[PDB]
Amino acid sequence: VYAQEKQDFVQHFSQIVRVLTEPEIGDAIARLKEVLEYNAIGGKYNRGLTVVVAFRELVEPRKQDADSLQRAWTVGWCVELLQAFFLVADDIMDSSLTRRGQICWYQKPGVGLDAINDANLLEACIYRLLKLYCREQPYYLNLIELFLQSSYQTEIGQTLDLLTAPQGNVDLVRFTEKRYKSIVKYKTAFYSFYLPIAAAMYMAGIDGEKEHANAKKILLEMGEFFQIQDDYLDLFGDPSVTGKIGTDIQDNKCSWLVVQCLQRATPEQYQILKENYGQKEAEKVARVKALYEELDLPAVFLQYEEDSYSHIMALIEQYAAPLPPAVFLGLARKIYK
Amino acid sequence: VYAQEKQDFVQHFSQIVRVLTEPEIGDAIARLKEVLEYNAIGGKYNRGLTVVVAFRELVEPRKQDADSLQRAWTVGWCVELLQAFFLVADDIMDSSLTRRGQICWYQKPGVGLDAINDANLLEACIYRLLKLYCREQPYYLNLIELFLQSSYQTEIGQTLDLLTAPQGNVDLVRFTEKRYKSIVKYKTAFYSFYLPIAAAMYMAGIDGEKEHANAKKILLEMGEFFQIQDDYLDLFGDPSVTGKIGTDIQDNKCSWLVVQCLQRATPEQYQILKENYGQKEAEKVARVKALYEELDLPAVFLQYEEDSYSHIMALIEQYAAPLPPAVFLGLARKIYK
Ligand SMILES: O=P(O)(O)C(F)(Cc1cnc2ccccn12)P(=O)(O)O
Ligand SMILES: O=P(O)(O)C(F)(Cc1cnc2ccccn12)P(=O)(O)O
Ligand SMILES: [Mg+2]
Ligand SMILES: [Mg+2]
Ligand SMILES: [Mg+2]
Ligand SMILES: [Mg+2]
Ligand SMILES: [Mg+2]
Ligand SMILES: [Mg+2]
Repeated sequence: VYAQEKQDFVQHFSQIVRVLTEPEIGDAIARLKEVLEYNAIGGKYNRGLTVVVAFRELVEPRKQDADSLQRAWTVGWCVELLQAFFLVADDIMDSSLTRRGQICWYQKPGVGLDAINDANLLEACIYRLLKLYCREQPYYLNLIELFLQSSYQTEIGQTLDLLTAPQGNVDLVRFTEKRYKSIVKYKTAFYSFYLPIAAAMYMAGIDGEKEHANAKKILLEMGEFFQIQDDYLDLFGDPSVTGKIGTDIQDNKCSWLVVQCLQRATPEQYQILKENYGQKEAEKVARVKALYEELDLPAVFLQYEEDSYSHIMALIEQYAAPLPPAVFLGLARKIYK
Repeated sequence: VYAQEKQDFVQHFSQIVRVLTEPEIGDAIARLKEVLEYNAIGGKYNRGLTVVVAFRELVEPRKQDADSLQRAWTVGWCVELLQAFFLVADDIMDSSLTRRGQICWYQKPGVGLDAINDANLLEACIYRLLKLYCREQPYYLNLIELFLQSSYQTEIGQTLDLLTAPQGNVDLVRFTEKRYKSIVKYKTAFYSFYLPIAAAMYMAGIDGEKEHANAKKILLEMGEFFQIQDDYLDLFGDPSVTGKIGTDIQDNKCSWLVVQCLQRATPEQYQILKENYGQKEAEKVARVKALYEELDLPAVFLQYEEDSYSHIMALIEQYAAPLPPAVFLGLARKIYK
């Protein structure tokens, strides 16, 4: 329901940094603090908040002691660190300029490609926090394996993203709905909303294969919507709101936009896209955006967001039980705002 | 004792690739195969072999069935994948040219910074293999935590390496034996020879804190020698033998060589080093190498290798028991060849 819930979560960031950043390695620990502060804050915090809210909804308060509550927000901060690790690396590989309303970490003079190792440290912080706070719990190994498998799935999706988007090479024939759906399932659906709810389910003692699979049915589809919205906003969103500049056209990406464009384009329009996509020149990028506008892709996206919301609601009705519907409804509220 | 042991280990690489590389993600799995083939072979295989040899030495043959033996070489291949993950990233961050007798993976036209994700996939492969082959064993969680902690320690050391070696900035005052020893302990000693023997000890059921600490006393010192030898060879080794071109001078690194140089340099020689270190120009690099030769650093290294070997032998006498000395002696043989 709340942004009070969100402020409560964000208030724990200082404690997470503190415990991660306690003589010889001192200079390295300070750099770690600097990487956490720059890269783990400044977004919307929904993924990590979801662990806290879901956990509360799945466990009776007569079991939610101070230590249990702390484990929940710590694991929520683990999901945030996973996102941070991945975005630092992604921004390098995507040649991005800005993120979360500031220059990308690797663009800072003085950082550069050393951000590669800085990302690897954020990943390590997840397993440090799990050891510090969850090691005696019955779900500990489940949580470790969930984070590891989520990361491997995300990495497979990144591979697909990058292979389908070669620099210097036309790849329009590969830009199909079928390829699109596989890319986004792996690169986004597992780690965005499946991961945090699955984590909360484990923490609540819900470890059954069937209940995880039913939750997955809902949550992967939510994640696939989230990536389509991300692709729309790359070009049509306001960077003062999104906090980042889009690069998909210049990067030759298999975006939902280019897929939808190809589905509707005349042969003449196909040649316009072929001659202008996947190139650094601003005039060429502008020609693609004009094509997308001519083809009313912003309206196609509006219709898709309506159709998607209805579908996800129907999946909640099919697959939520025996979990409280509100577990999924509050996520849907935030995602489809 | 053997290179027959080594050939037996290397023969299992095809099986490791096969099991990692079994429809939608097909193109990504093929890229994975390509990354494994290019980056996980072509070195000396001592780290991974060590798991196999140590395991054999610590477990009675009446317990070494076909499945036990397979787990051992699989975990040895995990140590090799850890090395591969780290070297792919290191070569980017160090601006390296060649590795293992070929162009660095990220230097390949067509690869570039996409190697960032390729490295992250090699890391993931370690935990995939652990799950596939060790998940029902009593040491499984121990092995997972050992690989995770080793990786975090290595990453802290990489941080220190990179902070002490800023581009464009003189950092001679920081190049002290005390800083040197901290850098190499973290960036190399944990993951090179501690990790494989600790893994074999866990697999053998040797999980005691004291026995691990005693093994660590020997193995971290072996690793610190190995890094000093690596630093010597960066400049004095034959790339036809080492399989890589050195970059430490141009990269402004806190190498053992520059540390030893600073200890012996006159004020005049300090200014020569200050004016020439940490810069891309070949003529400047040549001036540093001439200084090191004038100061007889190759002889200082020869004397150090003798002194170090004797010290490591004395630590074997102090700390090996109750493990067979041969566990450490065979490592020392290979390292100090
Ligand atoms: O627009 P962003 O945030 O850069 C993006 F959504 C970031 C992103 C989505 N899924 C992943 C997975 C790993 C790393 C970054 N990811 P992308 O458009 O690059 O695909
Ligand atoms: O000479 P190499 O192999 O590049 C080196 F030994 C590689 C290396 C040693 N320790 C690590 C740890 C992580 C990654 C690479 N490592 P470096 O001289 O860069 O320090
Ligand atoms: Mg991106
Ligand atoms: Mg991307
Ligand atoms: Mg995007
Ligand atoms: Mg290097
Ligand atoms: Mg290095
Ligand atoms: Mg070196």
